[PDB]
Amino acid sequence: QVYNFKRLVFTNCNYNLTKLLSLFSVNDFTCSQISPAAIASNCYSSLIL
Amino acid sequence: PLKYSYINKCSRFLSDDRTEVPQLVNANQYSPCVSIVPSTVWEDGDYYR
Amino acid sequence: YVDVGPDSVKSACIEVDIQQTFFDKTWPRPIDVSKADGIIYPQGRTYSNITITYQGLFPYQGDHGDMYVYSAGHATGTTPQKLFVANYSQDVKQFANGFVVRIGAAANSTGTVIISPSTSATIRKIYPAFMLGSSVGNFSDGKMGRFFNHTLVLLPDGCGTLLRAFYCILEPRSGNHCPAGNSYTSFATYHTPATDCSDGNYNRNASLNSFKEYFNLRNCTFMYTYNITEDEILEWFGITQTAQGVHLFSSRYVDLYGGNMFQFATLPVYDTIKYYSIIPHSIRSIQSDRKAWAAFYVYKLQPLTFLLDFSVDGYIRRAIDCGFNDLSQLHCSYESFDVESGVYSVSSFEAKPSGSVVEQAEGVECDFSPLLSGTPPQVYNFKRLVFTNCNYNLTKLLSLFSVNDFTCSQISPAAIASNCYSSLILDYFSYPLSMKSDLSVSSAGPISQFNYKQSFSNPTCLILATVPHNLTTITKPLKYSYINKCSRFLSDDRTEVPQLVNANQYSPCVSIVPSTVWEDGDYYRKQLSPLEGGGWLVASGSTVAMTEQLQMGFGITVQYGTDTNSVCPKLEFANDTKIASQLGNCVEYSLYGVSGRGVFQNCTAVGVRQQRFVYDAYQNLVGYYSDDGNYYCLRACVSVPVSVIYDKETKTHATLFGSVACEHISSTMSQYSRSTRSMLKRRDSTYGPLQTPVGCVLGLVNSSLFVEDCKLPLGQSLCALPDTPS
Repeated sequence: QVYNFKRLVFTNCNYNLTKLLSLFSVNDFTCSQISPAAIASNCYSSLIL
Repeated sequence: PLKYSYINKCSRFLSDDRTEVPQLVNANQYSPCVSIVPSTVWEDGDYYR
Repeated sequence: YVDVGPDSVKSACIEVDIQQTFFDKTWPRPIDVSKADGIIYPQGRTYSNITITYQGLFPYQGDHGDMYVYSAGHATGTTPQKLFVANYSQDVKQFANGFVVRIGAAANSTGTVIISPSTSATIRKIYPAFMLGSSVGNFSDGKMGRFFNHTLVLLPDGCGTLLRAFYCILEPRSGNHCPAGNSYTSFATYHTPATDCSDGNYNRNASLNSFKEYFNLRNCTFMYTYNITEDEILEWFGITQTAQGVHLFSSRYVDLYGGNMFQFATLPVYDTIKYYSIIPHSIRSIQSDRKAWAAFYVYKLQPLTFLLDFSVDGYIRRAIDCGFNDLSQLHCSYESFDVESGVYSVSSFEAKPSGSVVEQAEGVECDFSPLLSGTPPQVYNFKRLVFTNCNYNLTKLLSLFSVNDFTCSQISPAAIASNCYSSLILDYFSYPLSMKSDLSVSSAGPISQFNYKQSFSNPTCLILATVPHNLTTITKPLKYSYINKCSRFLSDDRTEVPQLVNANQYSPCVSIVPSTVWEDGDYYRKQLSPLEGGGWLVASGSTVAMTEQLQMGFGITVQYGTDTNSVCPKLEFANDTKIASQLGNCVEYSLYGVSGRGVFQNCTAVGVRQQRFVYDAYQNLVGYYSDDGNYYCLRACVSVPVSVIYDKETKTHATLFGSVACEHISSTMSQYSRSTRSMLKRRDSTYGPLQTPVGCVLGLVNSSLFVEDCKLPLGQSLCALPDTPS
């Protein structure tokens, strides 16, 4: 529920987010302060979902 | 989910029974009100204290 | 969940006896910021032999910290006994952006056994245990420190060589001296050297097992473990929390000798910590073998800024807490640990606030005087007064009667008097006390049925009271009366329909019934017009004999505004300090919503009279006409300018308070510009302030010497000689 959120902290690991995109139909994609393409290609100290 | 649910209010009554303190959720934090709200809202407009 | 393993079999716990007075020791340990004490090394970057400014969470320089000491429990002869521990279990603290600790500080030295100082045993490093969480409260026995939902356990196991972290839920045990059991005193854990920490097989589960005896794990989410080796050299350890989770810092992993702290580990737990406590622990050693343990310290982190002296090896060796004192501030302003000599400007004293002063219109007064004269109405004929936008004191109003019934619905009777509402409404009528059983919004009686009703859409009240012998303007009905029937006969002259009284309304039958009922059981009828559908109004009533003092009833209802609550119990400083004026200090004020801080004084008037606010050409408020008819005027407030003398060659200093004069100067400051004055006090704790032609100074010494150039001149003929060379 909107007040019960699950969180995943990601460190030390490799990803390919388009694999995840294939799993769902996306009806809204908006990113603030970063292009969506860049956030997919950027490397980080952490990724949080 | 049995129903999708959300909290549409979160505030604390002042001990003097005349005023009330609103509690907007903090960034990256659970609202304090989660401690009383059930895992789903049983009926629309339900409230808890 | 996490495979923590089976819980302890027995429900019983070793009894815990609080011996906290044995732990009373004075041994504060201030942060020597110039030695980088407690300094956490910056994240992801390093530097050469250059120095920089830096902002982050650090311990305050003058913070002497909190001290904790662990000790052996009771044991006698060659066997263990009940536990003797401090009251550490009750020490719940507000978690506040992390903290750091000092451990092994007194290692490689000697002290006392503490629980049995009558030994003077040597002391060694011992590791502390802690508990963190978002909620705390009372145990079933009313004991302090109970945590709820999920908690974080920081527990060393067996020897210091093993550290385990746990995130679980704790379940109270019902055994003897156990959290749920009613013989529970205080939670504690323990270690038994006789079998624990064996040289060829250290008991890796020792601490945890004694832990399990008091709590059962119930659903665990996290568990981590760390490999540690023993070393009596002092170590630093700290904890912080961010949106990425809890972070763990230590000097041990990287900087054994310099003490710089590095992010040793991190936790997936991001649940906000609100409370922090320390877990008590005791050693089950043989009485003759009890070993004293080194004192342990804790320091709280704060969002401060520092100069950092980095070594070419990248280690922080020295640091400057900018806000500690004026000198430190200058160092930060010059980004250097060696500022050139001279006189320098420093921030002024803020002065200080006083009790507030507020003026606003008073006396509006919610009407309530009609109740005190004439004869009150029969309960079906009750009279109503509506009040909005006005000031009241119902508890004063009710002291005019003796109250024999004070009740309400959906509001406590006390709360309705103190609560503000958009409106206040009062109904009043004569009412004998003999009928009091019939007066409730829920009553089965004829009074609720036909005479008076109150809506359940608003809080309501009912009051029965009687008239004092000193309310001679109040008069009484020949008999008390009420309607005990009200119905309309249907036009077919056989069917009949009862008319229960409408909430907050007169019964329809009041139109036929007389202002009082002349006799018990009197009844009346009225033919109804064809527009009414025909039929007959029918009503009847009953009476109660008049009494020596009038007996009365009242109804009260209120409406709470969403934002329209204009009716309030305002009092004109009743039971209050009379804040309306001061002669005066630097009081914060509000004048009909105009606000600021300043000194008011009873000065002379300038016009235009009664326009209240006098202003400057820059629109600064200048003064005020009070509604007590006196002009007062406002100087706002002033600050004390400050500067300091710095003698770099001797590395000493002295100060100047500007033009303030020593009448307003004191050994410590109540205002104040900075958290300390102690650097001045290093020599000036023994001397009074001195006046000069510029103004009052500290530590300047009147030598009355004549010198051509001091290189520190204060202007005028004033001068400031350096202390003579070594």
